[PDB]
Amino acid sequence: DPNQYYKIRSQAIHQLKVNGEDPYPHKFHVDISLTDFIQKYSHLQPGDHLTDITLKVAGRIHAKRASGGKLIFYDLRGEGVKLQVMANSRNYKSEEEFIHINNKLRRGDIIGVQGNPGKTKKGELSIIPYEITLLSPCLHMLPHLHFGLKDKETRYRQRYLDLILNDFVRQKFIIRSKIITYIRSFLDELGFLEIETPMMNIIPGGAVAKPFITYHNELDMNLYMRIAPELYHKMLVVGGIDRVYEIGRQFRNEGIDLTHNPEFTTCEFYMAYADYHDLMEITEKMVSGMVKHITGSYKVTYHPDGPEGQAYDVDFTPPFRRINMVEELEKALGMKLPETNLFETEETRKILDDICVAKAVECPPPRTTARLLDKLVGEFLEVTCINPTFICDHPQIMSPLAKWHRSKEGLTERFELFVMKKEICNAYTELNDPMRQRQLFEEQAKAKAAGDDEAMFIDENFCTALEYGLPPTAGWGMGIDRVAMFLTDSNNIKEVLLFPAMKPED
Amino acid sequence: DPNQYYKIRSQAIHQLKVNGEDPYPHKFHVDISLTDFIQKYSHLQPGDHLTDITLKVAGRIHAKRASGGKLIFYDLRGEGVKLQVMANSRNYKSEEEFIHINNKLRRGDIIGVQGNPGKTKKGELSIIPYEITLLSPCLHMLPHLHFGLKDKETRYRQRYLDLILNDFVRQKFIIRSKIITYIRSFLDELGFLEIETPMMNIIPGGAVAKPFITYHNELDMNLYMRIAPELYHKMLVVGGIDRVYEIGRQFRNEGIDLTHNPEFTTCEFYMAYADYHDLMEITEKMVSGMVKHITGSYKVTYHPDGPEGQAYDVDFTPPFRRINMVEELEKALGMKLPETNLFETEETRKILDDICVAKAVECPPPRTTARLLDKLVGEFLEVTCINPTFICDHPQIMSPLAKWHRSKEGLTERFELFVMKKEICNAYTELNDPMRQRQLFEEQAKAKAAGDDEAMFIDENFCTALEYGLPPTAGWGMGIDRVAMFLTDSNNIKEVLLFPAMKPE
RNA sequence: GCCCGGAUAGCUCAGUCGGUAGAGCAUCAGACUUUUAAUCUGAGGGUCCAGGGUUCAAGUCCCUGUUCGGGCG
Ligand SMILES: Nc1ncnc2c1ncn2[C@@H]1O[C@H](COP(=O)(O)O)[C@@H](O)[C@H]1O
Ligand SMILES: Nc1ncnc2c1ncn2[C@@H]1O[C@H](COP(=O)(O)O)[C@@H](O)[C@H]1O
Ligand SMILES: N[C@@H](CCCC[NH3+])C(=O)O
Ligand SMILES: N[C@@H](CCCC[NH3+])C(=O)O
Ligand code: NA
Repeated sequence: DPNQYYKIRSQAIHQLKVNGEDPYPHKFHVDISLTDFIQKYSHLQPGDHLTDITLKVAGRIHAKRASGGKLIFYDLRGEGVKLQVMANSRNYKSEEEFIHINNKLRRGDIIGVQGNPGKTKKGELSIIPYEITLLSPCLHMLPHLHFGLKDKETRYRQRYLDLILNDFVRQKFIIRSKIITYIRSFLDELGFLEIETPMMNIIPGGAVAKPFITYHNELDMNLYMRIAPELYHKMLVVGGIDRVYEIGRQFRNEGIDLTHNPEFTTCEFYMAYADYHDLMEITEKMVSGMVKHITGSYKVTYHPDGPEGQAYDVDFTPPFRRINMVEELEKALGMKLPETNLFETEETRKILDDICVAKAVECPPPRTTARLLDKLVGEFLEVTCINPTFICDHPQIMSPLAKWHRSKEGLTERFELFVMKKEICNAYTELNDPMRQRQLFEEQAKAKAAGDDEAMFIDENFCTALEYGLPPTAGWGMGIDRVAMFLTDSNNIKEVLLFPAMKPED
Repeated sequence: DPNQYYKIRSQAIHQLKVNGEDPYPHKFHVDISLTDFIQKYSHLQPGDHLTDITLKVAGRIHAKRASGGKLIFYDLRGEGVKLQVMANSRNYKSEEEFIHINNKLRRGDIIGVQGNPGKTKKGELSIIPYEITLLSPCLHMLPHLHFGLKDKETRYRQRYLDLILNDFVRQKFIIRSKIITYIRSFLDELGFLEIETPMMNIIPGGAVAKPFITYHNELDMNLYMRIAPELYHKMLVVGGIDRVYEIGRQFRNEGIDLTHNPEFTTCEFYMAYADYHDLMEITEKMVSGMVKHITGSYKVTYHPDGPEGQAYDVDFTPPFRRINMVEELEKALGMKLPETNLFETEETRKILDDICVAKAVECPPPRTTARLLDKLVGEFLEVTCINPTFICDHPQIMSPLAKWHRSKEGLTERFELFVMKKEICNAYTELNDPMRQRQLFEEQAKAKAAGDDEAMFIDENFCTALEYGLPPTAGWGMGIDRVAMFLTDSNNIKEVLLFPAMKPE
């Protein structure tokens, strides 16, 4: 019964509390963890009893078998590993205490065992208890579901239940933490300095992404949540710290879907006296080392549409394949499109749209050249990016805050890393020209951010900082969630998030 | 004058750009870092000139001086280091580009020099330049003062200028980063797991504060920003992860002063099958190891107000002082305050009132015994906690989420680490009882509806999580900003914050 | 808003030609000093999605609907 069981258990616990039987002791001394116990006392043979050694462990019961009136088998489960407890009356303190403690213990209870190691006749590492102490009773029902919980609605809304019933989520979160730690260690070894930029920006920014508007009553003014720490990192680089990095949280006021969250974690770093070609090797080394360290090898098997779908085997050998966008795109399209310098020309946009219509592709109602190309590169180039692949310089239309090409015309010095036909690493070459940056900010604000409103989306403080002299520097960004999904074989962003945002019920 | 200088420099840069030459080169092949350069070539005898290799360094000019018309001395500052360059016509590429680049360069510009290491006979390490390349001109005029900019407004609003002129700011930020790194490493080697709890909640909860309300567009709902990542950690512990930790940002809708900020960073961990007395040693080892590893010794000199005032000396010797709150309060007062058990409602209120009137402690909100006794313990106990000191066994009605004392009654199982008369970290013994927890949450909700503003609402998810069974756990929380303030001899939070949130113009 | 098929113990489903609701899972009680998804025995558990007509007798016919899966606006 869903309701009657809770009421009965609550009444029993209240009765225990009434007659001087506390079910919530303040302290229990866990001498040894379950993992250490299993590692140490696994050398025992079947049917042994190490009566000399007595240790204290604690854990949550996951099963209760009644082989008789005086023999009860519990299954403690902690640290992701199980351990059987064989409660026998003859080895307990007393028969009365044995039958008293066994009555009050059920599945899911948090208990503390104090006993001697050994094994049964069949052979299993078990601790024969001398005195079982209840630590935290479980009032609610714990279902005994084989193969784990499968309803993908209480797994995300009740994460503790998912951790209790399912065991792979702990491995997923451990892998995510290990990824974060590896990134921190690598960037610290390279000499970077970890920083913490403000999350409450006065100016929202000329970005398309909707900001989370917040009101400050003491200063009676509107604060906008952080979208990217880019401007503050570049300000610090102007200040003198040539290498900065930050693995922080960015908030976006967009919808919630399979692979999108209102808040997410991104690792962003900026290094001075470098460029995208300099960061290509760094990204290669970091990604290959992370794949080799988290897993056991460079090979990773991913299921983009669940286990029942197609399994893709990617190889993370350090020599990633590098393809330049325009030379590869023209080949993939099958025809050579007009030169890059004709980006602004309407004729190039019309002919490119003719190509898209000829190849039967779909484009957003805005028919700008940026949309057409981003669609062309996303459905003829990244499709062949099953293995990790570097996409080179992109036209100046898409990336505003990237310097022009060293030799080519109208090409931003930037690169992207595509794995599993998805974008994980983006790296630009910072624009240190104050006049060009000012013009770009003004035009970006006037275009969409301030199309029919006040032109305040420009950051005068950042332009003033750039006026003081920014060294030739290069940035790099990483979406930690995407890498976590790729390394944990997860096709949902909610599988790698501890408490993902969900639509409220009722 | 600064406007005229900006106009002239902007015109000069436009003239530079129009006639082919590019004042913003795309990439400079920096070969060797400035600090490495100094460390490697400090062995040079004054007067040597290694005219056999060429190294390319980069930096920012901060002073120029022409010793005639052929020799020009610059001094680059990079990673907080000094490299004096003596450009001369003889070793340059040729005279014409030499005079051209000397006319083009000014003070504050960011340049890159390719040359040969050496040292003048005076004894100053230098790099003889073969070709000086200008990387980023400085349009504005850098102030020339031999002490660095001192106006607090200019220092905080323009942090890049502070880093450019002042030198201790970089050291302060490095110390803060090392604090965070040491905490992370210690907690990781203890076996903890780093987690990322949501910063947006449907309802407020976690600690007494005023939340930042935000509106969600797609889903018509108000999200309250994170105040403390406390409930989610306990839900995770219920899930099965015994040890968790998180160093993260918390947002508070208070005012802005020299100590408090709208946003700050704190480190919070939770350990299962432990208690506050178990954390009393862990946090002591934390603090002692941090101070030893960062400062270099166990003794710190801290100025409570200004570098010209009294300079207190705080010793972080690992055997800290553990003081009982009630016992020490009685010792300071002498008179025996009636026992915590009775709580003597409407009796001890008068008692504390006579103490505040006689002992002369100001009582702005005289309501409730909580405010009054907090006032007494502030004016009589934490004033002498120069060295780090644990203050344990606080009254129950102080803490709404600390388990009751096992031996005593009416006392909560908690301690606070007071260093330099300020709390840095505190620990709690978690209340795993679901019925008590629901009762206390109901009291908090009643206070929030009428009686309090910082109280939380009823979080039914956490109530269900506690109903599912929470082990006996202990929580610990430290304010990173105050530790950074103490370890960098800073009396203002804005010093340890990269971009402190000042009031607008 | 048009149309198709279901609505059964705490959960998943048989229910047959209408001869009164059962099987499994779950809970509880009992037996079983060596089990491992513990093994049996027993009990409670819905009052047939709601209202009706029909039938000797209606979950097991028909008529109005609500809900669900939806095929469609
Ligand atoms: N709403 C969102 N939810 C999750 N991840 C996001 C969201 N918006 C952006 N990202 C991630 O942000 C990273 C950088 O994206 P971009 O700013 O477009 O370069 C990528 O890894 C994206 O997946
Ligand atoms: N508005 C604020 N700005 C900065 N620090 C604060 C603010 N409010 C509280 N704190 C400090 O942050 C910490 C919060 O409590 P705890 O994390 O338990 O130490 C304490 O050190 C507080 O003094
Ligand atoms: N902010 C960028 C980093 C690239 C360099 C910025 N110019 C990102 O989100 O990845
Ligand atoms: N942030 C709390 C943790 C304990 C949670 C409430 N019992 C502290 O450091 O005191
Ligand atoms: Na049965």
